[PDB]
Amino acid sequence: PQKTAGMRLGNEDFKKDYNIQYAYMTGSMYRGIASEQMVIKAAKAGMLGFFGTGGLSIERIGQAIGTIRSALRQGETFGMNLLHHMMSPDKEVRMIDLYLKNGIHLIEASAFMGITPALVIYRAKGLSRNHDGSVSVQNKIIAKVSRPEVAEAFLNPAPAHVLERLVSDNRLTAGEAALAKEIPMADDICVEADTLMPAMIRLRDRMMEKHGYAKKVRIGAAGGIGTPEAAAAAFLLGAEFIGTGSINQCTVEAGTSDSVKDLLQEANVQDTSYAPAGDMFEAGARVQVLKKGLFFPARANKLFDLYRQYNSLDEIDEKTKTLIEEKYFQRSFEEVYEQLKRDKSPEQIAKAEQNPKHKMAMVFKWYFSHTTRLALEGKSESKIDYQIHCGPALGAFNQWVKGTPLENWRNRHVDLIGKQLMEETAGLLAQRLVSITG
Amino acid sequence: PQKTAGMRLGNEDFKKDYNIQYAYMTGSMYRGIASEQMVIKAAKAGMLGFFGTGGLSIERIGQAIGTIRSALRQGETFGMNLLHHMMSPDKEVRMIDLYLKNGIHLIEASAFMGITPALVIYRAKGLSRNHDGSVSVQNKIIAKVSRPEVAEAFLNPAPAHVLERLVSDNRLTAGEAALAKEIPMADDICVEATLMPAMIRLRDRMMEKHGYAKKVRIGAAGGIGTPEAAAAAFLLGAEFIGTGSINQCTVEAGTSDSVKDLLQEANVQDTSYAPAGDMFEAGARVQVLKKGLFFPARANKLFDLYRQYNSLDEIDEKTKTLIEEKYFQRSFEEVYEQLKRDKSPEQIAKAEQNPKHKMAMVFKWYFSHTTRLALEGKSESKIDYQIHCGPALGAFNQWVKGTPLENWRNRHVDLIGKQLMEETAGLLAQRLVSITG
Ligand SMILES: Cc1cc2nc3c(=O)[nH]c(=O)nc-3n(C[C@H](O)[C@H](O)[C@H](O)COP(=O)(O)O)c2cc1C
Ligand SMILES: Cc1cc2nc3c(=O)[nH]c(=O)nc-3n(C[C@H](O)[C@H](O)[C@H](O)COP(=O)(O)O)c2cc1C
Repeated sequence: PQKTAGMRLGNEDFKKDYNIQYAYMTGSMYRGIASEQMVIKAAKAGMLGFFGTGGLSIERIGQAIGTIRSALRQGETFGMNLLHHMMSPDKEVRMIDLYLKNGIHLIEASAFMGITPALVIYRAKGLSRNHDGSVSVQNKIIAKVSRPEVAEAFLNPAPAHVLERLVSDNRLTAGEAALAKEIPMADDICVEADTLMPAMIRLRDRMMEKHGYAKKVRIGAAGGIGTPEAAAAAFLLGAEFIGTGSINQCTVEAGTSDSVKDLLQEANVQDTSYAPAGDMFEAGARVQVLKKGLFFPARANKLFDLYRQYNSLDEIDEKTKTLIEEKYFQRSFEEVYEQLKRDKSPEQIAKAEQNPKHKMAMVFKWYFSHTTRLALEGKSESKIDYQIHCGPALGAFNQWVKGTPLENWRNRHVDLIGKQLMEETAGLLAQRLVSITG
Repeated sequence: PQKTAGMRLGNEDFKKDYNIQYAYMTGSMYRGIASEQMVIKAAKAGMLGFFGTGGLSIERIGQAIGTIRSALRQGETFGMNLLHHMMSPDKEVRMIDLYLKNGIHLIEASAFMGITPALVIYRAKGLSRNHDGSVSVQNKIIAKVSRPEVAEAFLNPAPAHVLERLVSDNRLTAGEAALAKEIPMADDICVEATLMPAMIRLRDRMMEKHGYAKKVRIGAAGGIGTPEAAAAAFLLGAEFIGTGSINQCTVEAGTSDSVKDLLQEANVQDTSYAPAGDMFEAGARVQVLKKGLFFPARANKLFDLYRQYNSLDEIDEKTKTLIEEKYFQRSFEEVYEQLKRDKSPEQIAKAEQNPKHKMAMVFKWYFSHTTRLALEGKSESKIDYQIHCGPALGAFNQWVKGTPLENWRNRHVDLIGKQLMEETAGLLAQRLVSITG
C-alpha cells in the first residue's frame, strides 16, 4: 500500500494495533517537554507519541488531553505517561481516573517496580468478552522497564489479590476481574537500555507459552538510539519496535527553552555524564545529563556527597556552606527551608523538623527543582546551572546530521527526524544484507 | 567461491593485505598469555594472532619470535604487541629495534596517547618507492585505541618534527622520511569499547584530507564473545573484529589450569573494574574476574590509600596491619627491600627522595605478585589471583553451555574463532532477511 522500507520494519501487529505506520515511539519527557505540540505532530505522521505528565498537576494534564484530542480528529492514536513515584501513590490513582474519564486508551508505564492497584484498575476497566471468544481490551499499556523481574510482572496477568480487593470495593465488576486473568498487564514491553534484549525475548516467549495469551506481547528497545546504525543494531538484536528520547528534546516541538536547545544542538557523544535524580536523591539513583559547559552535574554530585557523609545541615563546614549558599543556591539554607515551608505539606515539614537527615535532603532537593525550572524558563543568562537530561544518543545524532539542513534544531521536527531515522535505518539494514550475501 | 560465509565478513583488503581468510584477530595478552602456541594456531588457521610481549624481557620476546617463525613455514602472517608505558620509554625502542632486526612486519600498538619516535622509526624504516610511484610499506601497524584524538593521530602521517629530528640523528634517511609523509601511521584502527559509527566518519574525513592510496579500515574489539555481539559489531560498520577474553580460556593460552577453571565458570556479571599495575598512579582501570576473589577489592583499596595519604607512614596502624598480614603476607619493609633487589637503582633513588612514589612502588608489588600467582598453577589459595577478564567470556560460556566446547580443555583458539565467525555470518544473514523481508 505504498509503504516505505522504514514502515516495513518491526512487528506488524504492533503497527496494526496502534494504527501507526512505523514501529516507532517517542518516549515521554517530564513537565511537558514531551509537549502537546510534539505528540500531535507525531500522531499526525503515523507514529506513537507520549505526553510527558511527569511533575504536572492533574488539572494541567487534563488540559493537555483536551488540546491533543481537539487537534487529533481522525482517530489518531496517542499516549500519556504514567510515571510511578514511591511517595505519591494517590497521584497515580487520580491520573488513572482522569485517563478513564477522558478516553485515554494508551499509556507508557515507567519506573514501576511492580504492579499497582491503579494499573490493574486501568487495565481491567471496560474489559468485555467478544462473541468470537476474544477479550475486548479498551486500555492499552506499553511498559518501559530495565529489569527482568519487572518485565515478568507485566507479562503476567493482574495479580489475583489486587483484583479480588478491587471487586470487593466495587472498583471492578467480577466479569472485568475474570477477563483480566487471561490477558497480560502490558501489551508491549519497551526495554530501556541506557545484550539485555535476547534475555527479555526469551523471557517473553516463555511467558507466552506459560499463559497461552491470544496476542503476542512485543518487545521493543529504547536507550542509546540516535542514529541509523544504533537503530539497526536494536532491530538485529530482536527489537520489534524502538523508542527514542534524547534526540526529540532537541526539536522545534519540544517543551523546553530555546537556550536549552542551543546547548543540546552542540552536544557531542562525550558531553554527557551521570548525576543524581531529585525524586530519587537519597537512594542514590542516577540519571544522564548534559555535562559540557555546565556546573550542575558536579554541583548535584557534591550535594549527594555531603548528604552521604554528614547527618545534618549544621555539620557542614562554613567554607563549603558559603560555597553552596552563594554559588549553588544564590540563597541561604534558612531562606530555602522557609520557601519549602510555603510549598510542601505540613506533614513533610514536621518530618524534617524531627529528622535532621531528611531536612538536609529536602533542602538539597530544592537545587534540583530550581535548576530544572531555570532550564525550562528561557530567562537566566547564566546557563551554568541548567539541569538538562540527555544521553549520548543526541551527540551521535548531531554528528550524523552535521553539515545538513537538519543541523539547526530550528529545522528539526520530531516527526521528520523520526521518519528519516527509520528510512535510513531500513536502507542501512538492506545494504548490509547486500554486502554479506553478495 | 569456496570461501565460507564467515570468510566473506568484513573488509576484503584487510584480509588480502595480511594474507588471512577471516577479518578476525586475537588481541595481545600480556606476559605471554597470548602464547607462541596460540599465535601459531591462529596463523595456521588463517586469522590474525598477536603475541603478548607485555612485561617480558627482550631476550624472552626474541625467543618467542624464533619459536613462532620455526613453526610457521608457509609464510603465515603473525604480529607482536607493542604496549606503550610512559615510564619505560627505552623498552619500547629496544622492542622496535628487535622487531626491525628480526622478521617482524606487524605490530599491535596499544595504550599510546600519541605518536612516538619509536613508532615513527618502525613505520618509516622499510619504506620504498614502487615503480608505479606508490609507497611500498614493509612494516604494518594495527593501532588499538579508545580515543578519537589518538585515532586521528594514527590516521595522520608521521609528525614532521619527529621525522626531521630522526633524520638529523641518522635514524632515518631523507628518502624514508619523505615517503613517510604520504602514508598514515596505522594501516588499521581497532576501536576498543556508539563510538563505532563516529570513528568511521572520522576515518572517511581523513581519507579525503590526505588522499591516501590505501584505505585505513576501522575494526572493533571489546565485549565480543558471541555471534550476536559480533553480528552487531559488523552491522555497526566494523570492518574487522578482535577478541580477547574468550581466548584466555583456551588450551593454547599461556596461563595456569586453575585460572582457566575459574574462567570456565564465569558469567556476564562476574567481572568488575580494578586498577592496572603499569598505570596505577594515573588511575587507569581494567576489567578483572571478581566472583570468588579478593584481588579486586584489595587492589581498589590500595589505590584509595595512594589517592589519600602522601606516604606509607601516614597509614593508620590498623589498615597497615591488614595490608601487611592479609594482602601482602609480608611487611612494608620486607617488600621495599625485595624491591631494592629487583628494580633499577634509578627507580629506588626516586623512591628514596619521594615518599609518594615510594608508596605506589610498594603497592605495585601486590599487582606483580598477584599476576605471578595467577600465571603459576601453584597457590591453593586462589583468592588473590589477578585475572583480567570482561563479560564477553561470560557470554561465550552461556553460548557453549551444554556443548562439547563447555570444557576449556576442548576450546582451541583457532576453532572457537572459526565457529564464532561462521555462526556470526549465518546469524546476520538469517536475521537481516527476517527483518527486511
Ligand atoms: C529530558 C528527558 C526527560 C525524560 N522524562 C521521562 C519521563 O518523565 N518519564 C519516562 O518514563 N521517561 C522519561 N525520559 C526517557 C525517555 O522517554 C526515553 O525512554 C529515553 O530518553 C530513551 O533514551 P535515549 O535518550 O538514549 O534515546 C526522559 C528522557 C529525557 C531525555
Ligand atoms: C588477560 C588479558 C590480557 C590482556 N593483555 C593485553 C596487553 O598486554 N596489551 C594490550 O594491548 N591488550 C591486552 N588485552 C586486551 C585484549 O588484547 C583485547 O583487546 C580485549 O581483551 C578485547 O576485549 P574483550 O575481552 O571484551 O574481547 C588483554 C586482555 C585480557 C583479557
